[PDB]
Amino acid sequence: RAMSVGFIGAGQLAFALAKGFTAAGVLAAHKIMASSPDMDLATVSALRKMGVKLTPHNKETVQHSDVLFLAVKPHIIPFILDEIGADIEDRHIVVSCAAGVTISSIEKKLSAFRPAPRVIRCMTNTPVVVREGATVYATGTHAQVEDGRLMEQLLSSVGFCTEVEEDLIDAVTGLSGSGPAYAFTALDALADGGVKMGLPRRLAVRLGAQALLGAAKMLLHSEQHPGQLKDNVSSPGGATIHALHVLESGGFRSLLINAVEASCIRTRELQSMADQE
Repeated sequence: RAMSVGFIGAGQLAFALAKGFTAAGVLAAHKIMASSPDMDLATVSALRKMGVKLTPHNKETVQHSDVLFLAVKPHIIPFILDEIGADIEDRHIVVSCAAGVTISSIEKKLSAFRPAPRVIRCMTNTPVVVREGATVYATGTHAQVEDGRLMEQLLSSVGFCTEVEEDLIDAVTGLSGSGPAYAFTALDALADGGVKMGLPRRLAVRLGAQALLGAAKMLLHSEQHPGQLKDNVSSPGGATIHALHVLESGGFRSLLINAVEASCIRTRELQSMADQE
């Protein structure tokens, strides 16, 4: 409650969480801080207005914060854990969200400054900026169960949360992590196809969006199975099952798996590459 946070990063993710948290009525813009190594107008400059504390020094951060956020590239994360390992008290917990980067790697390199540091691996997506991001996390080794509670609660604030054994997190990042982007492609497309029927741009876009939205909810608030709800929507006649056929005839399902697999697989590499070199 007397808690105040910081992101040593910025960029999207930061602004994502930053924004969702503010709007969540949880923290308070000013009671927050992130470091601008350089300054990316969009992000950085955005925040400026939002009401968040920005410091070039991702060290002033470290202090200002009771809960720390690592929102940096997966290869940059090493060069920081050894720039602040020292400046790391025991009052705060570290939530690293860098893709694929392992607790261990963090811990075991960052502990070279503290007997038992407290860290959690996190996996989230941009839609957090509202309240529908999909978040996952795994508890470190030096992590008490009052930290996995603040985490689990701090995030449900902006979406959906759950504990997951770190290993699953590479897959997860494929689905929920990138998914927001599979979606945006989906729609931009639909909008076009919408428009390629008469519908105007603004219009097609929003209905295509609403179309999706709707589907989600139905699937979440029930089991049903995506399969069966599909059945509930296609009258033996056509118009829908017909659109399906085409999708089904261009490997639509397929090209989504390959996107998950690929997303996943890239994350595997990126980390199992930062392990040696």
